[PDB]
Amino acid sequence: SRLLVIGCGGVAQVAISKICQDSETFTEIMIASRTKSKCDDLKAKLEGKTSTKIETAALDADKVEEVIALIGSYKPEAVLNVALPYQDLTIMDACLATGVHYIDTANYEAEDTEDPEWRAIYEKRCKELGFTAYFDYSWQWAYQEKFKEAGLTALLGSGFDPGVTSVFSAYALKHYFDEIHYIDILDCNGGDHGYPFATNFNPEINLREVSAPGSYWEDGKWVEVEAMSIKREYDFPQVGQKDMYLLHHEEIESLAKNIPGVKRIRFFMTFGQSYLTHMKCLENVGLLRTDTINFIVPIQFLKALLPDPASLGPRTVGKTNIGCIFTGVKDGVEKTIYIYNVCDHQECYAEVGSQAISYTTGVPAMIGTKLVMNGTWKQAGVYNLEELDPDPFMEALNEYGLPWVVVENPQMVD
Amino acid sequence: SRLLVIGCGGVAQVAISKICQDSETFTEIMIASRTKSKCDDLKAKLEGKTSTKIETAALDADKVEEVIALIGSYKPEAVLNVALPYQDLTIMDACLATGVHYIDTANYEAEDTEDPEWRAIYEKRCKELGFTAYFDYSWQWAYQEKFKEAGLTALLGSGFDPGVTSVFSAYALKHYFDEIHYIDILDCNFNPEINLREVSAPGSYWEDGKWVEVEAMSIKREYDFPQVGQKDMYLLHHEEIESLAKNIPGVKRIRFFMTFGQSYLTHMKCLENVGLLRTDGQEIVPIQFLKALLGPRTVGKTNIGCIFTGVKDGVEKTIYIYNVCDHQECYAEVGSQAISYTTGVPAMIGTKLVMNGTWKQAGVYNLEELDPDPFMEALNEYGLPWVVVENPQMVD
Ligand SMILES: NC(=O)C1=CN([C@@H]2O[C@H](COP(=O)(O)OP(=O)(O)OC[C@H]3O[C@@H](n4cnc5c(N)ncnc54)[C@H](OP(=O)(O)O)[C@@H]3O)[C@@H](O)[C@H]2O)C=CC1
Ligand SMILES: NC(=O)C1=CN([C@@H]2O[C@H](COP(=O)(O)OP(=O)(O)OC[C@H]3O[C@@H](n4cnc5c(N)ncnc54)[C@H](OP(=O)(O)O)[C@@H]3O)[C@@H](O)[C@H]2O)C=CC1
Repeated sequence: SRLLVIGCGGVAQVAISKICQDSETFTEIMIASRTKSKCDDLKAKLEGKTSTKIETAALDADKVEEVIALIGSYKPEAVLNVALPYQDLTIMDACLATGVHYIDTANYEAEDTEDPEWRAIYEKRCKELGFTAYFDYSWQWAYQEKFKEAGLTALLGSGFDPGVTSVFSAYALKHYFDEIHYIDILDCNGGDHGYPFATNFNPEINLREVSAPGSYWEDGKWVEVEAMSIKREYDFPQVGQKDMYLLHHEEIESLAKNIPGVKRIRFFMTFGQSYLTHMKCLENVGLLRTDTINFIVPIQFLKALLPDPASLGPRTVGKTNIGCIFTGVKDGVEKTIYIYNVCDHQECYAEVGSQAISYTTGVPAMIGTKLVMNGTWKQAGVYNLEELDPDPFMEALNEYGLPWVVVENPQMVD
Repeated sequence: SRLLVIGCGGVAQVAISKICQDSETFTEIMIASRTKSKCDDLKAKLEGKTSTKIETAALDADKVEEVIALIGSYKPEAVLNVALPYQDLTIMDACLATGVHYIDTANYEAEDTEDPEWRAIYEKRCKELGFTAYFDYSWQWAYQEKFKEAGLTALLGSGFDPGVTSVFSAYALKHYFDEIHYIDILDCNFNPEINLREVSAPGSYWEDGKWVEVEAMSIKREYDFPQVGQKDMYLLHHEEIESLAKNIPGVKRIRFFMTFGQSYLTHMKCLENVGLLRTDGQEIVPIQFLKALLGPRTVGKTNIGCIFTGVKDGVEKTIYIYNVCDHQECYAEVGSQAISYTTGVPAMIGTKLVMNGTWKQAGVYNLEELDPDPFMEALNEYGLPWVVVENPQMVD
């Protein structure tokens, strides 16, 4: 009934709104983030439409002392981290210090990738496991023992992917298969903002997607490849044929560990050709580069010229479809299942005033938070969603805005 | 034997390089431009490989007295203008004042196209002639009588196009035809404002004593370029159409086409989409932020030439004269782009021919008015060998 939410961007705004819709679970919330004015505007926008009591504060979640002081002052039962993944460990340390629960949506990656202690563990991992993405669960899983000892719950990656995709996996394994062997996670965004080119997020993340090496997991080994070197096509329910490429994703790591006997796990994402050409163009004229220069570094000078940051929410027309195709065995017989959710952009902006990218992450975040606090998912330790009972989550998904679909004998990627 | 060179960008870098390779004609040269640092780096980079004595200076060729004081001080026999077209009139004035010769590569375009008295001249022209390009020869042709009286030579547009494309025309008229009727000029392949107006300015050509202006890039064609292949072409307006229509007797139609790769046309369309070509911290204009951004990675070839259709001994005849230059043999020789190379060499030849006596004629001239022969032998000699095709393939 008393919750502290850290961060106040797109995801947070959806998660906070859905939270105020279930005011009987959440009687009081505190919205703290780097720029307090964002917290205040959201409070303004929400106050009067909910019975939930909303307080706000400025907070630099990169400083644990500042985070601890806050928990100490507001006294919450849990902390929902909807800030950046850079703050994961700091917020987790404070939760342990003050004995409150932790929920987030993205795993940890250092903000400064030149930090000596971070490189040493990172480089060692690049040599041992085989994949070189800057983020992974190693740092957060390491809290397993201290959290279990403090009787604290740490629910990790509770958005859509990661998050729901793991809930889909657990659900599939509990009701449809005896053993899952192949998991292909397909993320499709078929929305049209109306502009020739525009970015939904921090424009440097877009650069990370198309340029970072892509990787997957196959029979106990990570497999890394040249960025965007694996292409495919799929006819997405309610959207259509879309070109999709294999990228690396957080959940592949937890899934490979938690789904017994699993043989291969891949994650693909859609990329329209105009978008792809628009961005090898921008990176060719070096407009995405970070090399500071004078006299302003460019990538964010571009951020200035591009369309309003978040004012694509009212403009965007289209749909997203994120799901998973499972191949496994039930009663000694091969079986394929596809579970997905189709989210419509304009329904998202009409309801909470955001795009579907924020919506599909925000809603699962609140549900993950609800189940932890209401007791359903309160277990000491650090957890990824596939390790918990999927049932109450799948119900909350139907109840709170993200109904799902299950298809037996679907169309395969290959 | 003594020359003042104004400007020190790409073209100038090539030109001076070529100039120093012929030190028996050019004993000492002076390299002066806005930023003296480049003049010095170029000077260090060359001297020791040449016996030509090299001096350098800072000069804002926009102020006429500063130019005159430099000419009076350095006492050169001629001035090669390889700065921007904005400095043409300023430099020609100094040349006339001090009695020295003049050579440039592009004709005049005012730097501030909003300046009142310029526009009055400009618009009057737009109404009479029919073409609206900001640049034209009228300004410089006006100097004809004064230069002739001072016994001075002003050679206009001595690059590839204009320039060599005009030498090709004079050559074709002298050796291959009795009369040229159709001239089609074909140019095949770091300033986005030049590229931007290149793809957006109205296109125009000349036909039967009249100019015809059309929608920008509304006219497309394709041609299989010798040594390069099939490429896409669009009709653009170009300087030499004006001089040729005046100087090629009986010519009936003159057109200019330029190639535009699909890869380039989209890059251009992408940049215009994210608003990087716009013109408007809250004190910046986009297109100039873009210039701040940008040798061996570049691979390819250029092919610039002209297709003439005419009459010789009462029979229609077609001729194709062109030059093929490859980017790296020129970057391996003088360290530059093929665009600067194909303009740099013509810039020197005209200068050499003007002051060694070959082309010294009092007055203002475009290249088609002079004997093309010494210029082409020179083109073969200094790096830009040409080709002649009888019965080549047409356009249309
Ligand atoms: N499938 C999934 O599950 C996905 C999950 N996500 C996750 O959700 C988060 C995205 O939120 P997103 O909508 O892009 O959020 P935004 O980038 O708009 O989030 C902005 C909020 O983070 C706050 N913040 C950042 N740094 C700090 C700090 N040091 N201290 C306190 N607050 C801070 C910001 O402060 P300020 O307002 O001043 O900038 C801001 O309010 C991501 O970290 C990402 O990992 C994203 C995509 C997919
Ligand atoms: N085929 C052809 O016939 C072609 C012709 N051209 C011609 O070549 C010239 C192009 O030179 P380009 O290679 O593009 O040159 P650049 O754009 O690199 O020329 C730069 C030089 O111009 C000098 N400059 C500019 N303004 C002044 C001034 N007011 N006073 C003194 N110096 C000045 C610059 O000084 P600084 O470096 O300090 O700015 C610099 O050295 C043009 O005039 C154009 O007409 C262009 C393309 C091909």
